[PDB]
Amino acid sequence: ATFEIVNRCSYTVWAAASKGDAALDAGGRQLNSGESWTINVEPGTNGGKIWARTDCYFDDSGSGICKTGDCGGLLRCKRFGRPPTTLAEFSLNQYGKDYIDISNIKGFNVPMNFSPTTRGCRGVRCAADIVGQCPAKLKAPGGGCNDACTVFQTSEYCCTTGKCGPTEYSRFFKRLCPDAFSYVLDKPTTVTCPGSSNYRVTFCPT
Repeated sequence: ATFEIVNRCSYTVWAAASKGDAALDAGGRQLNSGESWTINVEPGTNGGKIWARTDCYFDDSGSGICKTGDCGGLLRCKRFGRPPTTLAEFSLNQYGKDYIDISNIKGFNVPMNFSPTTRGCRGVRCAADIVGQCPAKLKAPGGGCNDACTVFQTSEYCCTTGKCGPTEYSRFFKRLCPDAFSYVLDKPTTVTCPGSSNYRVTFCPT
Protein backbone atom coordinates (compact mmCIF):
# COMPACT_ATOMS: atom_id res chain seq x y z
CA ALA A 1 0.00 0.00 0.00
CA THR A 2 1.12 3.54 -0.58
CA PHE A 3 0.81 6.29 1.97
CA GLU A 4 1.43 9.91 1.00
CA ILE A 5 2.37 11.91 4.11
CA VAL A 6 1.89 15.68 3.63
CA ASN A 7 2.95 18.43 6.01
CA ARG A 8 0.51 21.36 5.63
CA CYS A 9 1.69 22.90 8.91
CA SER A 10 3.54 26.21 8.80
CA TYR A 11 6.36 24.54 10.77
CA THR A 12 8.69 21.62 10.03
CA VAL A 13 7.73 18.22 11.33
CA TRP A 14 9.64 14.97 11.35
CA ALA A 15 7.26 12.25 10.19
CA ALA A 16 7.62 8.74 11.63
CA ALA A 17 6.24 5.38 10.51
CA SER A 18 6.64 2.15 12.52
CA LYS A 19 4.94 -1.11 13.47
CA GLY A 20 6.53 -1.09 16.94
CA ASP A 21 9.32 -3.61 16.32
CA ALA A 22 10.42 -2.30 12.91
CA ALA A 23 10.43 0.74 10.68
CA LEU A 24 7.87 1.08 7.92
CA ASP A 25 9.82 2.10 4.78
CA ALA A 26 12.62 4.46 5.90
CA GLY A 27 10.92 5.02 9.28
CA GLY A 28 11.21 8.78 9.37
CA ARG A 29 11.97 11.93 7.47
CA GLN A 30 12.02 15.68 7.79
CA LEU A 31 9.06 17.43 6.14
CA ASN A 32 9.29 21.14 5.69
CA SER A 33 6.08 23.10 5.29
CA GLY A 34 4.31 21.83 2.15
CA GLU A 35 6.49 18.78 1.57
CA SER A 36 5.12 15.32 0.76
CA TRP A 37 6.73 11.94 1.46
CA THR A 38 5.46 8.79 -0.19
CA ILE A 39 6.04 5.47 1.55
CA ASN A 40 5.28 1.87 0.71
CA VAL A 41 3.83 -0.31 3.44
CA GLU A 42 3.83 -4.08 2.98
CA PRO A 43 0.41 -5.73 2.55
CA GLY A 44 -0.74 -7.49 5.68
CA THR A 45 0.95 -5.01 8.03
CA ASN A 46 -0.79 -5.16 11.37
CA GLY A 47 -0.52 -2.44 13.99
CA GLY A 48 1.18 0.26 11.92
CA LYS A 49 1.30 3.86 13.11
CA ILE A 50 2.24 7.19 11.55
CA TRP A 51 2.88 10.33 13.61
CA ALA A 52 4.60 13.70 13.56
CA ARG A 53 7.48 14.79 15.77
CA THR A 54 8.17 18.41 16.63
CA ASP A 55 11.23 20.44 17.53
CA CYS A 56 13.86 17.86 16.57
CA TYR A 57 17.66 18.11 16.36
CA PHE A 58 19.56 15.35 14.57
CA ASP A 59 23.27 15.03 13.82
CA ASP A 60 24.74 13.66 10.57
CA SER A 61 24.39 10.05 11.88
CA GLY A 62 20.56 10.46 12.29
CA SER A 63 20.77 10.54 16.10
CA GLY A 64 19.25 13.24 18.27
CA ILE A 65 16.12 14.34 20.11
CA CYS A 66 12.57 15.63 19.51
CA LYS A 67 10.26 17.40 21.98
CA THR A 68 7.21 15.34 20.99
CA GLY A 69 7.15 11.82 19.59
CA ASP A 70 10.83 10.96 20.00
CA CYS A 71 11.53 7.30 19.07
CA GLY A 72 14.70 6.55 21.03
CA GLY A 73 16.55 9.50 19.55
CA LEU A 74 16.56 8.22 15.95
CA LEU A 75 15.54 10.04 12.77
CA ARG A 76 14.48 6.71 11.25
CA CYS A 77 12.08 5.25 13.81
CA LYS A 78 12.05 1.51 14.56
CA ARG A 79 9.94 1.83 17.72
CA PHE A 80 6.90 3.94 18.66
CA GLY A 81 7.26 7.51 19.85
CA ARG A 82 7.11 9.16 23.26
CA PRO A 83 3.74 10.86 24.01
CA PRO A 84 2.19 13.24 23.31
CA THR A 85 1.53 12.00 19.76
CA THR A 86 -1.62 12.19 17.67
CA LEU A 87 -1.68 8.75 15.96
CA ALA A 88 -2.78 7.50 12.56
CA GLU A 89 -3.26 3.74 13.09
CA PHE A 90 -3.80 1.01 10.55
CA SER A 91 -3.98 -2.71 9.96
CA LEU A 92 -3.97 -3.79 6.35
CA ASN A 93 -5.42 -6.80 4.51
CA GLN A 94 -7.06 -8.34 7.56
CA TYR A 95 -9.41 -10.94 6.10
CA GLY A 96 -9.97 -8.80 2.99
CA LYS A 97 -10.36 -5.44 4.75
CA ASP A 98 -8.21 -2.53 5.89
CA TYR A 99 -8.88 -0.81 9.22
CA ILE A 100 -7.90 2.79 9.94
CA ASP A 101 -8.34 5.19 12.84
CA ILE A 102 -7.01 8.25 14.55
CA SER A 103 -6.20 7.99 18.23
CA ASN A 104 -5.64 10.45 21.09
CA ILE A 105 -4.96 7.59 23.56
CA LYS A 106 -1.30 8.70 23.64
CA GLY A 107 -2.21 12.41 23.63
CA PHE A 108 -2.12 15.01 20.90
CA ASN A 109 0.65 17.06 19.34
CA VAL A 110 -0.30 17.97 15.76
CA PRO A 111 -3.71 18.05 14.03
CA MET A 112 -4.23 15.32 11.42
CA ASN A 113 -6.45 14.05 8.62
CA PHE A 114 -6.20 10.38 7.59
CA SER A 115 -8.07 9.65 4.37
CA PRO A 116 -8.12 7.03 1.62
CA THR A 117 -6.94 8.08 -1.84
CA THR A 118 -8.80 5.17 -3.43
CA ARG A 119 -12.55 4.49 -3.41
CA GLY A 120 -14.88 2.85 -0.89
CA CYS A 121 -14.63 4.41 2.58
CA ARG A 122 -14.36 7.75 4.31
CA GLY A 123 -11.57 9.46 6.15
CA VAL A 124 -11.22 10.66 9.72
CA ARG A 125 -9.83 13.88 11.15
CA CYS A 126 -8.81 15.47 14.42
CA ALA A 127 -8.09 19.14 13.70
CA ALA A 128 -9.28 21.04 16.74
CA ASP A 129 -6.97 23.18 18.87
CA ILE A 130 -6.38 20.56 21.52
CA VAL A 131 -3.03 22.08 22.56
CA GLY A 132 -4.54 25.52 23.09
CA GLN A 133 -7.46 24.19 25.12
CA CYS A 134 -5.50 21.46 26.97
CA PRO A 135 -6.26 21.17 30.67
CA ALA A 136 -3.44 22.51 32.81
CA LYS A 137 -2.50 19.14 34.35
CA LEU A 138 -2.14 17.53 30.91
CA LYS A 139 -0.03 20.25 29.26
CA ALA A 140 3.37 18.99 28.15
CA PRO A 141 6.21 21.57 28.59
CA GLY A 142 7.80 20.50 25.32
CA GLY A 143 4.54 21.08 23.45
CA GLY A 144 1.40 19.03 23.16
CA CYS A 145 -1.36 17.70 25.39
CA ASN A 146 -0.69 14.45 27.23
CA ASP A 147 -3.23 11.75 27.84
CA ALA A 148 -4.16 11.02 31.44
CA CYS A 149 -2.57 7.55 31.51
CA THR A 150 0.84 8.99 30.63
CA VAL A 151 0.53 11.70 33.32
CA PHE A 152 -1.06 9.86 36.26
CA GLN A 153 -0.34 6.14 35.69
CA THR A 154 -3.55 4.83 37.27
CA SER A 155 -5.46 1.65 36.46
CA GLU A 156 -8.50 3.74 35.52
CA TYR A 157 -6.78 6.01 33.00
CA CYS A 158 -4.59 3.21 31.57
CA CYS A 159 -7.46 0.65 31.55
CA THR A 160 -5.07 -1.89 33.05
CA THR A 161 -7.75 -4.30 34.35
CA GLY A 162 -9.64 -4.16 31.03
CA LYS A 163 -12.46 -2.39 32.89
CA CYS A 164 -12.44 1.37 32.84
CA GLY A 165 -14.85 4.17 32.02
CA PRO A 166 -14.60 7.55 30.39
CA THR A 167 -13.05 10.27 32.57
CA GLU A 168 -13.00 14.06 32.77
CA TYR A 169 -9.76 13.94 30.82
CA SER A 170 -10.92 11.52 28.10
CA ARG A 171 -14.11 13.56 27.63
CA PHE A 172 -11.99 16.62 26.85
CA PHE A 173 -10.35 14.85 23.93
CA LYS A 174 -13.66 13.41 22.80
CA ARG A 175 -15.48 16.75 22.91
CA LEU A 176 -12.88 18.35 20.61
CA CYS A 177 -12.32 15.30 18.39
CA PRO A 178 -15.31 12.93 18.34
CA ASP A 179 -13.89 10.81 15.51
CA ALA A 180 -10.70 9.85 17.42
CA PHE A 181 -10.25 7.29 20.19
CA SER A 182 -10.15 9.11 23.55
CA TYR A 183 -9.46 6.17 25.89
CA VAL A 184 -8.79 2.45 25.52
CA LEU A 185 -12.45 1.27 25.70
CA ASP A 186 -13.96 4.16 23.80
CA LYS A 187 -16.73 3.21 21.34
CA PRO A 188 -14.65 2.39 18.20
CA THR A 189 -14.18 5.09 15.58
CA THR A 190 -12.41 2.63 13.28
CA VAL A 191 -13.20 2.90 9.57
CA THR A 192 -13.36 -0.21 7.39
CA CYS A 193 -11.86 0.22 3.92
CA PRO A 194 -11.43 -2.24 1.06
CA GLY A 195 -8.30 -4.37 1.39
CA SER A 196 -5.26 -2.85 -0.36
CA SER A 197 -6.51 0.74 -0.31
CA ASN A 198 -4.06 3.66 -0.49
CA TYR A 199 -4.01 6.61 1.88
CA ARG A 200 -2.92 10.16 2.63
CA VAL A 201 -1.99 11.47 6.06
CA THR A 202 -2.08 15.27 6.20
CA PHE A 203 -0.62 17.18 9.15
CA CYS A 204 -2.45 20.48 9.86
CA PRO A 205 -5.20 19.81 7.33
CA THR A 206 -7.21 23.05 7.86
